[PDB]
Amino acid sequence: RLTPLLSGWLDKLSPQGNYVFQRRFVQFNGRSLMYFGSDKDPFPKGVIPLTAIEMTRSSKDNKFQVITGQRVFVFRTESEAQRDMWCSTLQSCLKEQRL
Repeated sequence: RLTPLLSGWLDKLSPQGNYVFQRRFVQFNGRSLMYFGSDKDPFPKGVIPLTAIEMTRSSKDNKFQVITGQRVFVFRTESEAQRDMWCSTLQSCLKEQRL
């Protein structure tokens, strides 16, 4: 039962703002990816359950993409190694779910 904990401030692409990056507090506990407007907020602005994620992949310029059946969620980190850590953690959880 993979239960990592990653949390930190990431930039998240907002399509509702005509595709501009907005600061979010993000947390992945192995069951779901939650993003909050602030780490002080009780409730997240959005939640992606692991069961909804079909793929997570890296992209240019320190981005990773969480891809579901109908949607993509694009996050940007401060460094490449940080992006790798989020992407490979998500990939590992998805590999466990898949197997």
